[PDB]
Amino acid sequence: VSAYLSRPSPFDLFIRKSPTITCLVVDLAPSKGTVQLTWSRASGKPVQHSTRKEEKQRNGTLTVTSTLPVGTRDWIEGETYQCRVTHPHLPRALMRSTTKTSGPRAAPEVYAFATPEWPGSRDKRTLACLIQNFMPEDISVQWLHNEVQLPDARHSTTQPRKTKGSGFFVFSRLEVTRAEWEQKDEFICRAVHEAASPSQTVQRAVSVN
Amino acid sequence: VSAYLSRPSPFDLFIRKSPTITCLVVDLAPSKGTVQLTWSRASGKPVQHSTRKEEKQRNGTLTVTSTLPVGTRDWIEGETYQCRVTHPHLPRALMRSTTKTSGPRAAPEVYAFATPEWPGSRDKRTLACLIQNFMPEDISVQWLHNEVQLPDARHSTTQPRKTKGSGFFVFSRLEVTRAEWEQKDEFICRAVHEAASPSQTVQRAVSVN
Ligand SMILES: *[C@@H]1O[C@H](CO)[C@@H](O[C@@H]2O[C@H](CO)[C@@H](O[C@@H]3O[C@H](CO[C@H]4O[C@H](CO)[C@@H](O)[C@H](O)[C@@H]4O)[C@@H](O)[C@H](O[C@H]4O[C@H](CO)[C@@H](O)[C@H](O)[C@@H]4O)[C@@H]3O)[C@H](O)[C@H]2NC(C)=O)[C@H](O)[C@H]1NC(C)=O
Ligand SMILES: *[C@@H]1O[C@H](CO)[C@@H](O[C@@H]2O[C@H](CO)[C@@H](O[C@@H]3O[C@H](CO[C@H]4O[C@H](CO)[C@@H](O)[C@H](O)[C@@H]4O)[C@@H](O)[C@H](O[C@H]4O[C@H](CO)[C@@H](O)[C@H](O)[C@@H]4O)[C@@H]3O)[C@H](O)[C@H]2NC(C)=O)[C@H](O)[C@H]1NC(C)=O
Repeated sequence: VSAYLSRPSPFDLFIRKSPTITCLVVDLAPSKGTVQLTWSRASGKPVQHSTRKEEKQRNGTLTVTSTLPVGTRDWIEGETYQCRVTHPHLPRALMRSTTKTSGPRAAPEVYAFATPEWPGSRDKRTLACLIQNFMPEDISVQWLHNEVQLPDARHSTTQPRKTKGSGFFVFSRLEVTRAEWEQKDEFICRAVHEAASPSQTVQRAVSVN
Repeated sequence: VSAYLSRPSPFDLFIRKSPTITCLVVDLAPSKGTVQLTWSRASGKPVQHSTRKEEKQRNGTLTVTSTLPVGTRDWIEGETYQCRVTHPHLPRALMRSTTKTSGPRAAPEVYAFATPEWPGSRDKRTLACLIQNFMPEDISVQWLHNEVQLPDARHSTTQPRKTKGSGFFVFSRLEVTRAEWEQKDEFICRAVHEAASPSQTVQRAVSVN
């Protein structure tokens, strides 16, 4: 029986200003009892109503995830949120807590690229974004075009991996069509990160030329 | 407990022409008694002598691995190798099999990029490589300078993800130093793939400039 507690996405925190936290509970061998997920703050202030979802998996195990809406100001000013997990036939109560980092920070470096022509695909182009040397690993990536954010499904971002020096890197990939760049030849890759200043974002544009 | 069985890397398979497979056994509860890893083929032909290895991790976990060398021709022609795992404290043994993935083939497209100078850090640059539109997902990636292969610890390659089409993509990152590019400002990103004509390889060169 595992219990994980994740922090809000930077996008939800700093752009949409509606953060949430998710308490994920994985139970290898469940008795199908009533696992209770109670939320609480360190200050004693009340918590908003949380969503809950249970799902049986193919490998014979139940996952319970509860998502708790959190206040923007509250998180940014350093509130500690706790997920208490309880089950009748379980030795003790698992307790996971989360809060905004007070350890080392580093803004990300962003670099945007556009692939050259490849024989037999002159209408297609792949744009790629390197984002590196940032910490913590919490980061959100968006692609913009005509000053407008494209749907998330359009692009693909890799999992945060450690760099050799310090911090993390991720790559983001976005396929684009001739129509797009001929309409306007400028695509922005934007990273959202708490260590970034002054507004928690760092973005870079690239063109197909 | 959980067991994993990998396939041979394209490099070992096609370039060194001495492929091996590994049966990894992760034991979260190190109990007394020797764990058994027995090898076999689907055809029922003799397997070569394998290598057993044991080591305890920092998180109180035991890691036992057995590596079996396999034949080049044998693997390509579609042999299935098999690893039967037997722990002292378990009734039914765990079995894992591996074999050459079979589907349509596609050659990889390689693209290689160099970052511009980031404020402050002038004595180093990051090189990026995008390798996309290939299948199956198996692919080796290596960096070279002066026709000399750099150590694997120097670069970092992401796990193969699905593209919007029908192929897979992978990124690879390598930090270089001022002493290296001033000696010879050219770096090769080389990918080894089954469908990579003409000699199982595709590469592309890049410069810091
Ligand atoms: C039967 O099958 C189910 C799934 O079908 C298995 O359930 C999975 O269990 C694993 C671990 O037991 C879960 O993995 C954990 O995910 C956490 C959340 O992060 C993931 O999800 C977010 C967003 O969804 C992604 O952004 C992120 O990249 C991850 O993919 C991680 O936090 C967990 O730990 C990892 O991160 C921490 C740092 O916080 C590290 O310290 C850890 O080392 C580790 O890297 C972990 O990865 C997984 O989510 C479960 N899947 C589902 C669908 O719920 C059962 O375990 C399996 N049963 C058996 C017996 O095998
Ligand atoms: C205590 O700490 C140890 C490490 O010190 C942890 O051991 C690791 O456990 C995880 C989970 O089993 C292992 O991760 C698995 O890796 C497999 C592939 O191995 C890669 O890395 C090795 C390098 O040793 C390479 O040789 C290999 O080629 C790979 O690059 C994956 O196959 C496993 O599953 C993943 O892939 C499959 C696809 O087939 C997916 O289905 C899965 O979803 C998943 O993505 C898995 O990721 C890891 O290998 C172990 N490390 C070591 C050093 O042995 C213990 O787990 C940890 N204890 C606890 C309780 O967490």
